[PDB]
Amino acid sequence: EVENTAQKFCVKLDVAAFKPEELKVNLEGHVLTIEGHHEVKTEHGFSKRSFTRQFTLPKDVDLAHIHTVINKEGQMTIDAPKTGSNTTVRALPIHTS
Amino acid sequence: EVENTAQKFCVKLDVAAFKPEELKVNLEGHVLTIEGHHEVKTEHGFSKRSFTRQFTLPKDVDLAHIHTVINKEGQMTIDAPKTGSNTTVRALPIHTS
Amino acid sequence: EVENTAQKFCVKLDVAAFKPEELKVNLEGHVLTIEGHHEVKTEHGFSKRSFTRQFTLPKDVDLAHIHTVINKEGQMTIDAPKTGSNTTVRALPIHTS
Amino acid sequence: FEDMMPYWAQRHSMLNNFNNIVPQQLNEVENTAQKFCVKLDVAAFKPEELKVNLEGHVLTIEGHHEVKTEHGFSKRSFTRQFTLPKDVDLAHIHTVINKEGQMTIDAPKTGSNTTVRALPIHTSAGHAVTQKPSS
Amino acid sequence: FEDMMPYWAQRHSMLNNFNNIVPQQLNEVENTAQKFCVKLDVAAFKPEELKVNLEGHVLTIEGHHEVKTEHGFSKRSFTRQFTLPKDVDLAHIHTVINKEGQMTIDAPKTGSNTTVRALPIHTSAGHAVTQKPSS
Amino acid sequence: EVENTAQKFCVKLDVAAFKPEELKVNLEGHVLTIEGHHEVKTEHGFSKRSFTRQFTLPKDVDLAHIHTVINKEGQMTIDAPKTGSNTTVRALPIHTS
Amino acid sequence: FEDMMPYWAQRHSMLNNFNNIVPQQLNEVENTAQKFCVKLDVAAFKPEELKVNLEGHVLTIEGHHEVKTEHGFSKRSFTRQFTLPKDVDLAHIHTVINKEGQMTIDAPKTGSNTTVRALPIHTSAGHAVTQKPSS
Amino acid sequence: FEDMMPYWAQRHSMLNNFNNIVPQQLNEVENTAQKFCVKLDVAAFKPEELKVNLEGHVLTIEGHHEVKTEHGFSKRSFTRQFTLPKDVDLAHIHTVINKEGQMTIDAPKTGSNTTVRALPIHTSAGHAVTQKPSS
Amino acid sequence: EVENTAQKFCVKLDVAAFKPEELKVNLEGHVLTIEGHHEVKTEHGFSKRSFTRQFTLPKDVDLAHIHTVINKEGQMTIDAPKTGSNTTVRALPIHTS
Amino acid sequence: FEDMMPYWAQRHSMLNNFNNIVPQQLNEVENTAQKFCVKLDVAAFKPEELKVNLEGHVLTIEGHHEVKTEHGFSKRSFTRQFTLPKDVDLAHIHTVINKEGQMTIDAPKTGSNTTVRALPIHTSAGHAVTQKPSS
Amino acid sequence: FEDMMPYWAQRHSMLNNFNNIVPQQLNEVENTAQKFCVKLDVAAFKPEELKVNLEGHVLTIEGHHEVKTEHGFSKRSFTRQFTLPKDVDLAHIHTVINKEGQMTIDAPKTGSNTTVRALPIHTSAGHAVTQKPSS
Amino acid sequence: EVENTAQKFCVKLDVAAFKPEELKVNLEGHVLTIEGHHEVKTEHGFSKRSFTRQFTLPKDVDLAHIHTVINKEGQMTIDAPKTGSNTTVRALPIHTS
Amino acid sequence: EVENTAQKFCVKLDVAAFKPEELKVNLEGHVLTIEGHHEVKTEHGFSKRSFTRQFTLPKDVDLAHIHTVINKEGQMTIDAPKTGSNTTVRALPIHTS
Amino acid sequence: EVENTAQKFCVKLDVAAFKPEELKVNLEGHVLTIEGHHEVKTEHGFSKRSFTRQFTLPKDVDLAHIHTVINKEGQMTIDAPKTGSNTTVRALPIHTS
Amino acid sequence: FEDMMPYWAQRHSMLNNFNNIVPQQLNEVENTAQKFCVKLDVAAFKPEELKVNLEGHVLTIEGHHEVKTEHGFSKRSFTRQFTLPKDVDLAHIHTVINKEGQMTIDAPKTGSNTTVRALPIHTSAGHAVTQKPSS
Amino acid sequence: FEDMMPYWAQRHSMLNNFNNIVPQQLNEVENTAQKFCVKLDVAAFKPEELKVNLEGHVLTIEGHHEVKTEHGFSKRSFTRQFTLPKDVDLAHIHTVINKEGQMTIDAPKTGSNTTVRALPIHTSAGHAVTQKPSS
Amino acid sequence: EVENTAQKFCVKLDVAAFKPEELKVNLEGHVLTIEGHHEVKTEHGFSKRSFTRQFTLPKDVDLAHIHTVINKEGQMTIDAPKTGSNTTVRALPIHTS
Repeated sequence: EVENTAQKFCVKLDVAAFKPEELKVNLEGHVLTIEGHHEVKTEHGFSKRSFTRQFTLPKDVDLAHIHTVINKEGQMTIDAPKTGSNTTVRALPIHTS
Repeated sequence: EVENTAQKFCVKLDVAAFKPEELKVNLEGHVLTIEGHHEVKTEHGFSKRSFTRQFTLPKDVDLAHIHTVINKEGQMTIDAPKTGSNTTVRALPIHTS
Repeated sequence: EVENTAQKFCVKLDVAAFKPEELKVNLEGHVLTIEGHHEVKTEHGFSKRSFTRQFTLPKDVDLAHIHTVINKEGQMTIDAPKTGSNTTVRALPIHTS
Repeated sequence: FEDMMPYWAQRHSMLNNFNNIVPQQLNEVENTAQKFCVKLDVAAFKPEELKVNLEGHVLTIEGHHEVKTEHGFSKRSFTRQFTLPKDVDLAHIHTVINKEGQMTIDAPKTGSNTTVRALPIHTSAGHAVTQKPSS
Repeated sequence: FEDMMPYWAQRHSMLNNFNNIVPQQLNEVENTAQKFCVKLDVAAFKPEELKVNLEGHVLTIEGHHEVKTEHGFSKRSFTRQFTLPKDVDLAHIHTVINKEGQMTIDAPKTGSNTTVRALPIHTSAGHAVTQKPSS
Repeated sequence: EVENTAQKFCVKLDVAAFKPEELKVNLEGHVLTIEGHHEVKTEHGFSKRSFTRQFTLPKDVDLAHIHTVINKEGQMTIDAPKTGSNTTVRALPIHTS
Repeated sequence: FEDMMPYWAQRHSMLNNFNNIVPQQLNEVENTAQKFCVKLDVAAFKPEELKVNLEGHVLTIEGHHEVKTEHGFSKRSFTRQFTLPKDVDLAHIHTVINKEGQMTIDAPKTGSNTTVRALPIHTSAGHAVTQKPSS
Repeated sequence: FEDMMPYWAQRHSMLNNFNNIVPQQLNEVENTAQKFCVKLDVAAFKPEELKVNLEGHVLTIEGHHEVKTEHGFSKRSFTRQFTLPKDVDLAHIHTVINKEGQMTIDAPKTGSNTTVRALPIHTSAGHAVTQKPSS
Repeated sequence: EVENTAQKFCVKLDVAAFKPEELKVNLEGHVLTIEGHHEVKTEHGFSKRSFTRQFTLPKDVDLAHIHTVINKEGQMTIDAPKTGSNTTVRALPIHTS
Repeated sequence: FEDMMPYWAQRHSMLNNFNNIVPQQLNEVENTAQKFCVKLDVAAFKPEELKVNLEGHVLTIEGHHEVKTEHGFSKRSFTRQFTLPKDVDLAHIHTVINKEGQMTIDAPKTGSNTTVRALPIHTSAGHAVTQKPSS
Repeated sequence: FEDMMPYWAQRHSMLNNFNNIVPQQLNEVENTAQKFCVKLDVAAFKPEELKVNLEGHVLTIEGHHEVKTEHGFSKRSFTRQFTLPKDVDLAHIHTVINKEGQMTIDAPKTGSNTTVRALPIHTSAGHAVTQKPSS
Repeated sequence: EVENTAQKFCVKLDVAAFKPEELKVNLEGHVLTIEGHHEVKTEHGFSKRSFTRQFTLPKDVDLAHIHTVINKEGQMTIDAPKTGSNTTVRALPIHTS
Repeated sequence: EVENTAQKFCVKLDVAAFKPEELKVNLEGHVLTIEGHHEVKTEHGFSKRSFTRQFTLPKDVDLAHIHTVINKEGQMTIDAPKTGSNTTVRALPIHTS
Repeated sequence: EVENTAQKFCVKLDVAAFKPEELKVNLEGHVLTIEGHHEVKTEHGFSKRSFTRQFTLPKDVDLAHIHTVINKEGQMTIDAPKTGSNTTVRALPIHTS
Repeated sequence: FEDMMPYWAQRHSMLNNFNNIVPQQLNEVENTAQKFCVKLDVAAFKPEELKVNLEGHVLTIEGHHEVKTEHGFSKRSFTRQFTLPKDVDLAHIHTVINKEGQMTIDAPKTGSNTTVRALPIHTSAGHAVTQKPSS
Repeated sequence: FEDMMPYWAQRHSMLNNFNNIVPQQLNEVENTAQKFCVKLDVAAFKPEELKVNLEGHVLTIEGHHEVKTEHGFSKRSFTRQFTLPKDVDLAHIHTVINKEGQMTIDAPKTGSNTTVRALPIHTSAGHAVTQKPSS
Repeated sequence: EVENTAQKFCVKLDVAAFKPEELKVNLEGHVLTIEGHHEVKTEHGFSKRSFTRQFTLPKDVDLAHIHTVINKEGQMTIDAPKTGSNTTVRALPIHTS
């Protein structure tokens, strides 16, 4: 499950278990790869954690404008608007009687 | 369920529980978002209420002409005519024998 | 059920219960609205009657030529010929042997 | 006997006809020394669509109905009101709709009293079970 | 969630048990300045089986139930009565049974009045349609 | 549900809600009837409770030997052995190796 | 009786209506010498969607709900909080939701104590089996 | 993997075997400075059949089971009791039964406190919904 | 499951968890009842164990000859030969060519 | 609404009850300057079972009903008669049975005349088609 | 015998034929000292489509029929009228349509009187049940 | 529906509308007939009421012992015990612990 | 049923019951209407007969060339050739061996 | 359809159209035959009516006791009690409280 | 309309009733200057069961019917005869039975002649096809 | 024997063949002292399609047949006429069509008379039932 | 059934019963009509024979080239080649080894 509106392409993954500098995000044309590697010595030995998440973004997506952001909560979100639509927030004024 | 005639695009939501200045209406291209937030201290603590309503208006709709109006009854209605049709009220004269 | 021939668009509603000056007919593009309101004081209080009839005329109909007529019997009929056909009554002569 | 159906079944015929709204009836209000009758022809309305209220001696009957045609609609409303006389016993007022679809609001005057009220037991939202008379 | 059934469904278990008859409840009668509540556990009875009556200020709750076993039967009855205080508004008395099967007779005192009565519209014998509250 | 072994006929009913002296047990041939009546004045009026339980005992049952007993717990149990079998408790001695 | 369904069944009607969020209720908080009641109308929420927490004497009720329409959504949230009085026995606090969808948090004061706690036995994640009362 | 069934499924085998009653276990009671654990093998009992109670510091575990054979039956019971130390926080006591059928009553001592209680929301009679932990 | 041959009626129950003197075996005509009760004080309180096993022996069984025996292994076995057959062990001599 | 059936459907209940025979009714005969009403409760009889006759000014209502039980039967009869006043217009007399099963014989006096008679068109034996009123 | 159908069944054949409208018949009006007969061939009309009225001594027979073809229609009407002689007993006038579809309005003169009227019992709108003759 | 136990044959009919002296009960072997006739002059003429109820009692019933009784409530009940069973009411004494 | 060949559009109705001068034939574009009205005083009052037959001719039909003819037999026939085909009768000569 | 209770055998036929002296009833063992013949000269000739009704009475019926009676209404009824049951009318006395 | 069946369908009811044999009818023989009508009610007989013969001026109508009950039968017969007047045209005599089951023998007198005879074409044994009138 | 069908079954073969119209037959008219026979081969026509008429001594046989092919039709007609001699008894003339499809009009001369006429009983429009001869 | 090859349109009808000069063949565009009328006085009166055969030839057929020929055998055949194909008989020479 990924956010694939006609407007934009958004992907939310939790990566809280991994530290920001341990993560790698790569792009090979329309192929998005998110990798993670952990390595801490335990009391009696060591512990390792690894993951690789891969997405194939549709041809509609404008690849030049990709932003990858990890918030305070630890979760990483990747968003990229499709070619054609203008990513502009517009507040509508509220009128009464 | 939303009013989606070839003539116009109309949406009626009840927001009577929320005060007008607490509501926020935003537009991000063809994406319409209506948010609400309440926050009143109870006798023994506090009470919160929240909602987020999102619509995706079809490409037929003319986005420049969007009006958001909350009446005396408390219900908010959002209407926007589609590109092509002229929003004009025309009273027809009634003839007898 | 409405008369929708390729020739014309006709609508017959009975409105005998309502007086002619109490009725309102409006046009908003291809949307036809017929409203009625009655208000007479009864012996012990008052009586009210209300109705709203709405039609969506197809794009074939020529909106400039709409006629609304209430006859002696009390029934209202709304007719409008479609764009393309000539509304002309033509009596054909009857020949014998 | 094919036409064994609810009284409002034939209201789909009347999409364009607007005389079906509660018409004035023969002897609508009957005011005797015994009771205070109000008879209305609500045959165009489901019981679910009607509202009967009592604010003091003011009795209000209300009704609303909406149909959807292919591309349009057909709305129908009414609001009948009656101010009941001071001598009417407000406690024993009783509304009924027979299978023909004629509403009749029966409220007896203070003198001729039944003494007992058959209290309707409300079940779920908008539903109640009344005592059925037995021989 | 399998047990989405009427509250009286499990009364077939109780053929021999006779404690299911309306037991005395915690805070059965609640008498405030606002209202006069009566709460009963009628969970052993169908709403169709109960009778609620009001003769003056005397309120009576009645109930009867009969089952048929192979060769015998199991009858169960009750008759609860309450004399309502003079300050209670007899007109606005209102009985309800929730989905748990707890009857609650609510009758507000004369002071704190709602002013309007939602009159139940009686349909067929022993049935009525009430106004459902809307937002 | 009643205990109907070839050995005996037993019936257990809870009557804890009723006091012992309020209960009546009658026999009319093979027909057993258990009645109960309660009558206590409430604070605001009175409360009544009533029940009638009827059983039809099969022809196997020896009607002369019927015992009705209500224990400390409040539950009443009616037992009657069938004609043919001897109601005798016999403890079997336990042997080891 | 067709409407024998969960209380949240009719929440699909309310996609646009936002009054269904727990409204303020008549006699919401009941503070007697016996207990400390809190009654809320959570009828717009599945029990699975609600959270009830207790940090010291601070009691928090929380709820979240998301629907998906064809191309949009409809989110609804609340966060009710109550600070319980010092004399309330925190151990015996007990939350219930009846079939109508009314949550009621019952916590008795230290004096009037039941002495025994019916400990809920947790089965699988987010499920528990409680002792059902028997006669 | 065929044997994906409840832990009590194989109790029909044990009609004649009466060792299945909660046996004494390895390290049954674990009393650390952190918590007070009690672990029992209740694998012969449905969660519906067990009762866990707390009267003061006295904790009682109870269980009952009845089967019907063609012409006879097979009853099985137990009553385990534990008096919890004074330093145990009675409020946070928490009972669980894993899919193997091992009950474990966890009650932490006053010092090491979690501060928040995840209050179980009781739904219908004998059922409750707990907060499921999320990452 | 019980051993019900035309020859005899045998029942094997494990009672190893219970001590021999704690068990009770009773006979009420054709009804066999086996009860057990344990009661030992734990370190922190007490532990109880209880069971009741009931059998209905068919009318073929000769009730006078019932033997209840608990072996070294702890399991109790109840056997009783039916009326008609002689419970006699007879060793058959083995002949060769 | 399950009980959408003919009024005589529940007469199978009354095999032993013999009060269902047309009882005397409240305001049975109504004699105004306008009309001469006769109202009877024929709910125990099919319309096919009733006979209405007029010999001069003498009006006779008759009814007969037979059921077959396993080995016996249950007969029920009545014969009501009314002599109409001289001033009643015998031509316009009109009998109806509503869906509740209440017969009402309406015959207006000579003065207040409708002038037109809606003649019933007889189809097959014992059947006729009347003019249905239209708006 | 395949053609066991209503008399109007074959009217679908006659979309273009317009002689089927009640034609003048052999001995249409029969005026004897006994009765006053009127016989019409209404075979092109359902009984539901016909109207028979009586205003004083003026008798009117009316009929209307509409069919829908693919894109057009076929309307058919008539209006027959007869002024009955002064000596005809207006009370006993009786209209029938046999299975062939021939209407016959029978009204006997004052002298030769039957004395009793078999009053048609009206059931639902536009339906009535008449007394069937028995031997 | 009639009460047809192996013990007795009972029939309850409501006859409250009829006065006791207006009713007739006849027996023709195993055939029971209950007739009723009312005849009161109305204000404008007269009113009549009639009924005939017939039962066929099974051969088990002892016809000599038939009793017909109309109570205060107006309802008539006909009971007759079958040949074989003794119609004797026997109160069972209630014992406690 | 109407004669609708690619060649022509023909309609035969019997109108023998009506006199020629009583009939009216009208054309409103592609809509053909045939009306009839009779009115003769009977011996005892009067008799009326009425009919209205309506056809919608397809767009292929050439409306300028419509002929309505009532023969000696009384039946009226309306024919009109479609635009494209030449309405010409051509006798073919018959040759032998 | 004939009345065939275990008590009696009854047959009701309408013979009102025939005069009593024109009818013939015969018995040939268990076979019952009812014949009728009418013969009256009409104004222009004559009219005849004939019927023959035959019944086969079961072997239970006591043939010696057969009675054929035609009442004032014209209908003939044939009744005969079966061998075993006593045809005796017995009025039961009605008791009150 | 359920009773769309042959006129003789209900003769199975009349096994014991013997009035159904052609009864004398109102105006049975009609002797005008135009024709000589004979009308009979043969509703108890199939057309296949009737015989109509003409020996000189002597006209004979005959009929026979046999049913089989379980162990018995029910025979029914008639023999009606009429001597036609000398002035009746014997060639044009014509017998018909309408759907009600009323036979009518129509034979016009010599003066008023139709001139043409519609000769019935005999098909198979006991069957013929007549000219159906057309407009 | 597969060809057990009506004689006109094979007329669909003859769409283009027009010799099937009643051909002149061997000994078509047979005029003896006994009778006056006319034999025709009408095998191309259903009995329903033929007409036999008699105007005085002039006998006319007529026939018409229409088929519809995909886009065309095939009409076929005939009109045979015979003037019967003065000595032929016009009353006893009798037309038959055997299963081969050969019509034969038999009319005996005045001398050799049968004396009795078996009158055909007309049932429904265009149908009649004749007396079948029996041994 | 008619011969409708892509090559030609042929129709064979037997008309042997009719004489050649009695037949009429007409063409109204693509509609072919073949009529026949016979009229000979019989010995006792007269005999008539009539037929009308109608065909609708497809638009492929070349109407200018229609030939109607009645042979010695009496049968009439109508043939007309379609527009496009050349009606030419061509004998192919036969070669051997």
